[PDB]
Amino acid sequence: TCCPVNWVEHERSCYWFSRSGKAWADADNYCRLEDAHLVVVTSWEEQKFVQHHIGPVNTWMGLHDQNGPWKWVDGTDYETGFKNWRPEQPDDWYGHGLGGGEDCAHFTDDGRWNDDVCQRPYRWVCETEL
Ligand SMILES: O=c1[nH]cnc2c1ncn2[C@@H]1O[C@H](COP(=O)(O)O)[C@@H](O)[C@H]1O
Ligand SMILES: [Ca+2]
Ligand SMILES: [Ca+2]
Ligand SMILES: [Ca+2]
Repeated sequence: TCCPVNWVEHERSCYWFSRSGKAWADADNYCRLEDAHLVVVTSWEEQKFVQHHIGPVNTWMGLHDQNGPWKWVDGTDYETGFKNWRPEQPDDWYGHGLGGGEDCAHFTDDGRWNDDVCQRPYRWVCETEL
């Protein structure tokens, strides 16, 4: 009863799943304007719940290394926290030829994470805490 309309409640958090794509910085701005942040996944249980609602689609999360080390957007510690990288990721790939490596994390079609080019338009998930 405390999540906004069209948001999904799960373990004291509210989630909004986009049905359109945006570059990471744009999806980040979108979530912030809803008094929310790009989804911060801290457990296997929260990972399975997000997977259920996104399906087999590349989807941005609130994890990036644009300024150096890996950081979650709300300040949640990366080093000591949950990780679900696909084997061989993050790899900071430059071979896409678009400039730079790969600095934004997204869920891949099977749920496991990948670092990709932040400019790519992907769907995204916003999260707010109750
Ligand atoms: O041609 C390639 N060479 C090396 N790695 C690649 C190549 N294409 C894609 N990748 C890797 O695969 C990731 C994309 O994962 P996907 O979007 O699930 O296919 C990229 O971010 C790179 O890590
Ligand atoms: Ca969370
Ligand atoms: Ca990087
Ligand atoms: Ca990658």
